[PDB]
Amino acid sequence: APPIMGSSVYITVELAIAVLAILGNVLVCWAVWLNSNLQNVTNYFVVSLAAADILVGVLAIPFAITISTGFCAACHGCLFIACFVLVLAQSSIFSLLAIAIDRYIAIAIPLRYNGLVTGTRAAGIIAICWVLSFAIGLTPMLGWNNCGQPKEGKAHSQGCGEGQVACLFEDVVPMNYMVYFNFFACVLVPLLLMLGVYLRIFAAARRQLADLEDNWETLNDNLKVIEKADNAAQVKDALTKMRAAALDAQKFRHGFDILVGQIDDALKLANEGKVKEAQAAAEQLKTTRNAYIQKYLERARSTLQKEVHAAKSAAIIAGLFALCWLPLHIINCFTFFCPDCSHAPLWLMYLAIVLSHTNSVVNPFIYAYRIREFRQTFRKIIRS
Ligand SMILES: CC(C)CCC[C@@H](C)[C@H]1CC[C@H]2[C@@H]3CC=C4C[C@@H](O)CC[C@]4(C)[C@H]3CC[C@]12C
Ligand SMILES: CC(C)CCC[C@@H](C)[C@H]1CC[C@H]2[C@@H]3CC=C4C[C@@H](O)CC[C@]4(C)[C@H]3CC[C@]12C
Ligand SMILES: CC(C)CCC[C@@H](C)[C@H]1CC[C@H]2[C@@H]3CC=C4C[C@@H](O)CC[C@]4(C)[C@H]3CC[C@]12C
Ligand SMILES: CCn1c(=O)c2c(nc(/C=C/c3ccc(O)c(OC)c3)n2C)n(CC)c1=O
Ligand SMILES: CCCCCCCC/C=C/CCCCCCCC(=O)O
Ligand SMILES: CCCCCCCC/C=C/CCCCCCCC(=O)O
Ligand SMILES: CCCCCCCC/C=C/CCCCCCCC(=O)O
Ligand SMILES: CCCCCCCC/C=C\CCCCCCCC(=O)O
Ligand SMILES: CCCCCCCC/C=C\CCCCCCCC(=O)O
Ligand SMILES: CCCCCCCC/C=C\CCCCCCCC(=O)O
Ligand SMILES: CCCCCCCC/C=C\CCCCCCCC(=O)O
Ligand code: NA
Repeated sequence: APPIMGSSVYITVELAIAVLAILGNVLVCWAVWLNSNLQNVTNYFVVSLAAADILVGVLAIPFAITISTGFCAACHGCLFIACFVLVLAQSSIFSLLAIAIDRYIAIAIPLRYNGLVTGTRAAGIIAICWVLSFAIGLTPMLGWNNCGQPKEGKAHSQGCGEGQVACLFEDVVPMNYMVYFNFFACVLVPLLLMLGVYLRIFAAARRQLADLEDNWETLNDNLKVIEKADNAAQVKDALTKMRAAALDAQKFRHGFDILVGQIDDALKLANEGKVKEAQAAAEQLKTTRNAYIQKYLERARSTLQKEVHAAKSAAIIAGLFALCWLPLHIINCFTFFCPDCSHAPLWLMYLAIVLSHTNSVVNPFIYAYRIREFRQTFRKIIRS
């Protein structure tokens, strides 16, 4: 069958993906530009991610369409159109890893996040990561390429000129570069690092949820212990456990000032052997607990849960990157590691290529379904 028929389907699908990648990610960038509630360090990496995806639509997809034709080209110019998508994929990987680390810093050390993670430092990191992405993605242009060994029969068959090759991805980009350097070192290792970071994020959240519930349970149990206490020493033991626990949750302010002060009141009576007076003073903690501590409780729990939700949203983005890019990388592994295996058929290569490009469509939908500030800003933009 004429190659232009299957090529037409592949090209049409690529162009449809390009249109969607541009539109959705321009909308992401416009939302962040317009909404100050979306202007934080996390979303600067989101914007860097959306910029890479815009460039997939504007440049990498036109480059991929071009390189599927095998047109005659100078080999190094062919290398650049082959490899520019690797720059954009690498930049996405750095942004995804930055977002994960950012969310880890926010949940592990929230008291120093604002002083540690600033807009100026984030912009500097983004710039450095773009430079590194060009270095990593265009490494074949530094000499790790197949231009020294052109396929002359294919070039002659296409009527190519002297110094030109039929411009095809696997003819110019070495597969050991793609498998060992690009896939294993530059993609697989950072994704596994991201997985580790997300594991620590969710473990940290669960531990802090446990601690909040243990501190809450300790407060209510020791009050009950005091009520059924007999000597002053038992009242003293329970209040001491409450006081240390009260200060531990103290790391709203008036409520803990009342709580500690009321614990100290009962402790002073307990040390004087006045059990009934200490027990009666301790019953007032219940008034403080209802009016302050429980509210100062579900708010921290609510905040942690919002952080879990935001961490899950970021993790879905990273996971969709892995799902969309892994088939093409896995095919490369088969090409490289199994020379006795027939090459993956051309329709599957096209499917794996277009799947990798669909990843540049999906992030705006994840933000729309999972982040209210984005969803609400999207709606206002579309209406206006
Ligand atoms: C900022 C944006 C708009 C710049 C876009 C520039 C792009 C389209 C340019 C820059 C370098 C160019 C390549 C440089 C060299 C060659 C080799 C030649 O034998 C065929 C064309 C080819 C393969 C060019 C294709 C077009 C190209 C990729
Ligand atoms: C969802 C993601 C993470 C995994 C997807 C796995 C895909 C990419 C795997 C599963 C089965 C695989 C195929 C199994 C057998 C062959 C025949 C061989 O001659 C060429 C490779 C080829 C054609 C493989 C290509 C890659 C393949 C299609
Ligand atoms: C997703 C993370 C955890 C792992 C990535 C999966 C990669 C590294 C694995 C999954 C399946 C593997 C392939 C399974 C089968 C074969 C055929 C054999 O003749 C050569 C190796 C080769 C081609 C393997 C190479 C590595 C491979 C592609
Ligand atoms: C992630 C980087 N990357 C790749 O690894 C890749 C690729 N394209 C191919 C193979 C194409 C092909 C193979 C055999 C053919 O006969 C053919 O005919 C046109 C085409 N690979 C391996 N691109 C898309 C340009 C790509 O972005
Ligand atoms: C903002 C615009 C960005 C670039 C627009 C689209 C880019 C298209 C990329 C160029 C591939 C086509 C050039 C190769 C064909 C001519 C070479 C030949 O005929 O031998
Ligand atoms: C081919 C290059 C390979 C080595 C790349 C070295 C990294 C390039 C660094 C320059 C980036 C310029 C921006 C520096 C400002 C960062 C300050 C900050 O972190 O806030
Ligand atoms: C992360 C998920 C990874 C999924 C890996 C899927 C690959 C498993 C299937 C491997 C079977 C490949 C064997 C095909 C040999 C071809 C025989 C031949 O053509 O001579
Ligand atoms: C030559 C290619 C250069 C153009 C790349 C195209 C993609 C860039 C997209 C725009 C970056 C968004 C900048 C402002 C968005 C939010 C950032 C902010 O205001 O804090
Ligand atoms: C905002 C602009 C974004 C890009 C617009 C341009 C769209 C270009 C579409 C595909 C370019 C394919 C070029 C065809 C390669 C030449 C084929 C050949 O010479 O044999
Ligand atoms: C937005 C500013 C961008 C600045 C220009 C970036 C493009 C660089 C242009 C030339 C270097 C391209 C490398 C491939 C062309 C030479 C290879 C060859 O012909 O054999
Ligand atoms: C192919 C990969 C090559 C990598 C080479 C290593 C170079 C990268 C080095 C790290 C960049 C850090 C930039 C810090 C300097 C300016 C920041 C500052 O003002 O404090
Ligand atoms: Na991306």
